[PDB]
Amino acid sequence: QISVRGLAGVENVTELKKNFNRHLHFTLVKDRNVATPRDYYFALAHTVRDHLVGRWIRTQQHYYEKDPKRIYYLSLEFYMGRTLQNTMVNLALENACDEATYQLGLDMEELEEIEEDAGLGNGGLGRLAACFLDSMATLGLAAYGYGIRYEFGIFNQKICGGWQMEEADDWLRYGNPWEKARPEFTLPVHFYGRVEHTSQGAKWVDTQVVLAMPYDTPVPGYRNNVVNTMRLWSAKAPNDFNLGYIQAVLDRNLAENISRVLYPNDNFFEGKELRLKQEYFVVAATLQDIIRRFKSSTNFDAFPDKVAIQLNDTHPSLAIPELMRVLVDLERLDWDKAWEVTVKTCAYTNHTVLPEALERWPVHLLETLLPRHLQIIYEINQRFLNRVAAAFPGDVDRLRRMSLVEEGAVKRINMAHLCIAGSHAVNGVARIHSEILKKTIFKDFYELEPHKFQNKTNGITPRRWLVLCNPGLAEIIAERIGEEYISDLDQLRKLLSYVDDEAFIRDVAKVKQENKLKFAAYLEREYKVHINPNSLFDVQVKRIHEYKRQLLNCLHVITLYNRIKKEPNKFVVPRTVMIGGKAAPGYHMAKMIIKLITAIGDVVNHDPVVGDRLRVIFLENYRVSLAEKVIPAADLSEQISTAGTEASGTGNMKFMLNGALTIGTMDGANVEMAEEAGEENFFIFGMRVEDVDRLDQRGYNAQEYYDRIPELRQIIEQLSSGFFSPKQPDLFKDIVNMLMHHDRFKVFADYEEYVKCQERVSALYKNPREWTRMVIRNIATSGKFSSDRTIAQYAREIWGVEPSRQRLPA
Amino acid sequence: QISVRGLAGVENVTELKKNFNRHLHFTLVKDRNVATPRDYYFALAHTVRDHLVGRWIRTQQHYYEKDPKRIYYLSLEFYMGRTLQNTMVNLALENACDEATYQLGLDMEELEEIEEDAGLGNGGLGRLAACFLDSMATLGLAAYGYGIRYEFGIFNQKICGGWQMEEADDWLRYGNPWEKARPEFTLPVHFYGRVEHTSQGAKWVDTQVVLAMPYDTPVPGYRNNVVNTMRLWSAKAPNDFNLGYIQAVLDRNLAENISRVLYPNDNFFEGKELRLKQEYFVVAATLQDIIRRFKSSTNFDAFPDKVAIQLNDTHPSLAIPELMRVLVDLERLDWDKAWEVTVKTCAYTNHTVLPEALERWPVHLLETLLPRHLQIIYEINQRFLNRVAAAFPGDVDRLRRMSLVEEGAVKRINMAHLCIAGSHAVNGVARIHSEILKKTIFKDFYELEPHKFQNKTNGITPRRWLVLCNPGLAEIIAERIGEEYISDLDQLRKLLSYVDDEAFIRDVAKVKQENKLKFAAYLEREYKVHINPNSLFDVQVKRIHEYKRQLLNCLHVITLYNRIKKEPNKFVVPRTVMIGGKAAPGYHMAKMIIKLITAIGDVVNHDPVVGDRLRVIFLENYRVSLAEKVIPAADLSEQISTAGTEASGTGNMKFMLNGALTIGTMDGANVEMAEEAGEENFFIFGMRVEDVDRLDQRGYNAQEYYDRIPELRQIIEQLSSGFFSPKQPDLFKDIVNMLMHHDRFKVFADYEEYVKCQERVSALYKNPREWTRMVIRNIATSGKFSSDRTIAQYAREIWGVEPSRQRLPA
Ligand SMILES: COc1cc(Cl)c(O)c([C@@H]2O[C@H](CO)[C@@H](O)[C@H](O)[C@H]2O)c1
Ligand SMILES: COc1cc(Cl)c(O)c([C@@H]2O[C@H](CO)[C@@H](O)[C@H](O)[C@H]2O)c1
Repeated sequence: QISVRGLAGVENVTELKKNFNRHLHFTLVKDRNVATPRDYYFALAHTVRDHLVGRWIRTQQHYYEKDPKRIYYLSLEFYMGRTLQNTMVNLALENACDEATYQLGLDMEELEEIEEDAGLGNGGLGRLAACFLDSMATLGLAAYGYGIRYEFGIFNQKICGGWQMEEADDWLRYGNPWEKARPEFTLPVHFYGRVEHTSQGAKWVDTQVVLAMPYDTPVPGYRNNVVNTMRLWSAKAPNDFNLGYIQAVLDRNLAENISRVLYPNDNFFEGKELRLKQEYFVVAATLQDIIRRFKSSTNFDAFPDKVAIQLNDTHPSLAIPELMRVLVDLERLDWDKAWEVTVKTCAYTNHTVLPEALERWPVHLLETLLPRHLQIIYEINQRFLNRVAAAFPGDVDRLRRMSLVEEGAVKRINMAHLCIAGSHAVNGVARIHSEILKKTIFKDFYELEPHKFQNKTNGITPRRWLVLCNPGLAEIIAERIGEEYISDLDQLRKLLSYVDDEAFIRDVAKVKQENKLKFAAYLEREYKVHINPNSLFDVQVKRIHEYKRQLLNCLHVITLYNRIKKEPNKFVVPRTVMIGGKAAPGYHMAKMIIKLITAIGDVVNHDPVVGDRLRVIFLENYRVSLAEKVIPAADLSEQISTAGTEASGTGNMKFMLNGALTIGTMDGANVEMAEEAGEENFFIFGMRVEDVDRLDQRGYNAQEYYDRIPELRQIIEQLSSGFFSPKQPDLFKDIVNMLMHHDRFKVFADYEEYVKCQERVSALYKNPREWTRMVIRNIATSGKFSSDRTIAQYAREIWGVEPSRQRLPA
Repeated sequence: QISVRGLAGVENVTELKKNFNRHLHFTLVKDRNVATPRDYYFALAHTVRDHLVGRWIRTQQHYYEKDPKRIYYLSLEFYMGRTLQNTMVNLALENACDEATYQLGLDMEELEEIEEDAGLGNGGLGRLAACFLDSMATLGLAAYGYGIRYEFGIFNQKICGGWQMEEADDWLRYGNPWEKARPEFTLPVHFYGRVEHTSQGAKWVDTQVVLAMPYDTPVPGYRNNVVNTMRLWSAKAPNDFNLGYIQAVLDRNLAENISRVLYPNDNFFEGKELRLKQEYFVVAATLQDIIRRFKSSTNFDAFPDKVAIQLNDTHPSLAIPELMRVLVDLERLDWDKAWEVTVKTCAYTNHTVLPEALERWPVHLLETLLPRHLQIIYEINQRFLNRVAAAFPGDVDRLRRMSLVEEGAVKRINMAHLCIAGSHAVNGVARIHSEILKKTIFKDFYELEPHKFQNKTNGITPRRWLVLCNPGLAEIIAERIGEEYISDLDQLRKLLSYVDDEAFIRDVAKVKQENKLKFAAYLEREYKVHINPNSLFDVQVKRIHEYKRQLLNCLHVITLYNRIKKEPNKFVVPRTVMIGGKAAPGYHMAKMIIKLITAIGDVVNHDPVVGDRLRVIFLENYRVSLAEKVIPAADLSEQISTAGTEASGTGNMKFMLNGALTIGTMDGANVEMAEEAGEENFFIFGMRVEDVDRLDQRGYNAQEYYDRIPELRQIIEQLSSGFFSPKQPDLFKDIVNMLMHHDRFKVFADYEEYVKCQERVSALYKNPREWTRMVIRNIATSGKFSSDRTIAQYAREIWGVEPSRQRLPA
């Protein structure tokens, strides 16, 4: 049908059809008479998977023969979403499969909806790892993603009575056609035990052993015939485990629990033993695999020349003392040489400045679980602090501030400090964030080793986040400027010469309208909710968090409702306000915010006076596959975190690429987005980081705002009195109390500017031609935010490898 | 190479080779450079599996269109062993695959050894179910095996310091290429809860739900293109299960533990709740599946015409009250009609008379776990006892004897009584056993309903137990009488006309010698043990049990050793005494017997005076795949249970078919074996059932035998004094005490006759020509013991269906 989806040649379509029928028969053991849509999905998935394997085998053979420097991306999260369409896109198979399935009497889009998301992440950090894998393969890097194969990913969110309910994400129930179990490459991982000191060094003995079994998933590059590997470890008990008889077999579950479930916290540290085990499990198995592959090419001098390890936040920070452990205890290298190798090998990416999100592990936990690692950490600390003392003599407070060991009621290890000490590069994820790191939490470290600190602004892959989810837009762009932009997103700048092109303006607006119609139909079919497709689609989708200020959005929504009720017969630009995202199960305030949103909808959506001028919808079970649907349909992107709190954001970039305008604070990547597009083409409001600091020094008093803004007072009175909860008048008392007395994120402080900025949004939307021209100016300048750019910077500035756009032979 | 292994045509070999290479590439994602022997096994398994699927789909389509009466074989055990060679045999693919693999530069026998046993059984009962599935498919019956997919089958036995050690049988670690998961046919199973009585009947409410997920394994008939199904259920927690968050996900293990592990007890009842859950789980899921298939053909009058349910012992006895529950509570049939349907549908096979092996479930367990089933059982009992009272008025003791409810300190349900009451047929597994049932434990029931009681003598499949494991013998037989005997074993009678044929005599003896050489080489390669291949191979392989009297064998072994030590320079027929089998982990005496056997070997095998005239070897990890190796190599089969204790035995039949002579008591199927071959061609010794009864009435005094037999006294003194355990002189005190004071199985009573009979064995072995002629007379009369005969009898006399040897179109 459309150009960017590739060729549907007679030869290919015929071959795809027969292999589909072969898989249906031999693989699924079904015939067309008993086959269900799910069977048809799996037949297609297996058929598409077949096209990967040849390229997969020859890619890994190529790396063996050429022996390039290998990049190991260590992450506790890989938020992959669905794989079928992505594989078709990257292999140029989409139109051929569409044709083949059509001729078999099947609708491919219907089959695509059957695939479960691989929801092995919480939000931005997990999704970044996924975009990164895509970009590294597209840039021809010898890269491996290493993580955990969670049996249960991020929970499925149900909304019941307006409340979030969690259910297990049993994503493997029907099987995963993409993965290949590699039980032959199973590795032992050690826990507990004790340290013995011998004549010939330290020994870690009397340990409990858990097996790490790898599962490999192919990661195709965009039409370059490169297929890299994501290797995810699964925990297995050894066969002599606890070996009355029956209970001993049943107790195998204890060991295998390590890989059972993803901790469902976004940007929040939960110091539980099981989480620590997960973190060591991935690190220990990965490092053995790395060293094995390195030896199969004695001389560890060349280790950093052949290996780079990227730590996705501090979650895999134990890689540092584990590498030291292996090099010192097992390979018998002296400390100094081992340390040199470790530092040159490891690099660390920080994703947050929120105190509650930073990993600080109780010493007593590490003492029991990983006794040798604690000793190594202590030794690292001593030697590091000796360097600090030499550089800043007599500065005793600096010594306590920089220590990896934090003193107090419970002694803790600051994992970020460990990461900085043991890495040759430390980066933030957006320019403002990286600057904040150097000025605040890592200031001391920056002063000691300024060369270590870098910025690498985040990005998103234009394959998934444009071509896949928005083929209509990708096509109208390709009609003008060709297909090259898909792997060179900077080329979208060429679209600036079309900002006054009446044909292009109409087409851009047409694509949006179609996307909005498709999504409006999705909502009625799957959730029985009615929306006006001509309204402004005002969307905030992201994890529920106080810092992300879904509450500020709520206040605006209520303001709009109150203004309508005050002047019913006055014209207002119609809006559909969509808010979605999951709350961590233990995060009470976030769960309350979800209830507030649904409660507002319950009043707003049923008020006859409002009509269809205002609708408030909570988007249930927000996840990668839902993002791919809602983002192309959005007109307005809400990126309204308190300045200085959102390290980057990546959802913001997805909306920009897909033709939404952005209302946002100057926070994270928003700053660079506005810079690229021009501030005139962005809806910027609110305090800057400097203004937040000024308010903190003075003392934030929320009552002041309540006293001076009558519209804000009305809302708070409504919340308190039970306007949005008539049967439970005090339901939102916790929310009001927080807003009035202990709001860390200054919701009230940005309220006035937010509401005024929103008025300017509605004004522009009244002029469809000028709205669309601003949209074009956004899409045209979104190039910087391709993860291809991000990965190229990591490659050149951290990993010391050169990206390659060259095809491998097919 | 050999005729019975089928044709290796150019067309087939070429196609097999390319499909092997296809699977290696696409399925395993390997090339020849990195592939291991295990990879080669899986490529072959997948290639052979491909040949099943077409036949599998069309068989099940055939049953849908023809709608025959369906046979449901319910068992908690299916002791399947390896599947690859069996599939090749039944599909006539063996020579073709042998050729194809040879041309690829691979040895197929080497690849065959890589497959894990499906060890989902303990011994004879589990292996009978497996032989039965093979025969039902070969006889064209619409049969389904239903069981549990245990994650861990029978434990792997290691011998350490002469002691049995258990390790988990992680048979699914590398995957199972034979099974097809069918998550779409998942069914709910209910536990706990309570019974509510409404206006419209009883309701079982507030239950805990466990999901039953089926896995289907194909069961090919012998060259008839029939492929039946073994459906095994796996336990899955529902997604809202226990839905802090993390613990709730981790607690899913509780529900999934149902299908985790096989209870490793042979012929012994362990009344644990988890076992009861397993028994209900299989029954509940199976019955829903049965009824669903029956409806998809309202009128349950025709249910028994379209459905037969065979209960493999009392393990699935809950099928009876479960069927009643469904028919009465859910389908709203009146009691009497539902009962009529149930009785006509169900039939029960008993496999034991040992009191400790009979299932008697505490009422309090059933009360909590299955409250509605207990009520139904009580109602069944009341109505049954009313019939007894009417038939035998005033016989109050009969009423208490026949009750399904046993009174005492703990009230129990006698599951055998439940089975008899609710089945139209009750059978034992050998003529003597079935007679014992009518005369002893089920006497009262036989008097009330004589028509119910039948015999069905056990059998073994001649495919696995001759063609597969002994191709050399199958071939020399086929050379004389053709190939028809493989599915018509009675044809082996034709071999009686070859008993004086000098060529045949030489060939029979040659095949045995080759089998013995192959097994002697297996022992050195895998276990580093040295044996004399010219010695008499004296073997007892079966589960370790007091009733099977491995101890009597031990006494004979020590007798031989003592006699050699007394007269060293006297000639004795050299023997290799092989004993193997697993002890249930909680069975102390059985574990002690294993230690005794190894202890005897430790002395005997290292005494220079003995030389290679006597060797005692404990065969480690006895299992189906090992049986296939040792049985063809045996000269003498030890079948020496106390008369009246071994219901049938099936190992006995395997040895007979494979050219071993039998030393045995007149117990179980031994009686019919001796009857078929002629008592002159069997080594029968010891008490008959009647002699055991006489000794019981008089009182068994072991001291009497000790006092009157000096050779026996010497052995007991040796055991007591620490001759076989110098470092722990009192090690075998428990064994001696049992033998002397509380031996339920009268080991001493059969000692003299056993030793004398063994002398006659050695005498015959000295004359190789007459040994072999007796062997021929055994093989020639083994026809009755084909499971094809057994299944044909079940079909005609119980299930009311006619067997068919007709091919389905290929
Ligand atoms: C430990 O710090 C974390 C943890 C998690 Cl799970 C996470 O999603 C992020 C997010 O990581 C994303 C990727 O860098 C950023 O865009 C967001 O600003 C940031 O909040 C940061
Ligand atoms: C509950 O009674 C049982 C239980 C188990 Cl696990 C078993 O293997 C047997 C054996 O079942 C075999 C098959 O009928 C017979 O040949 C043997 O004589 C018998 O001991 C009987």
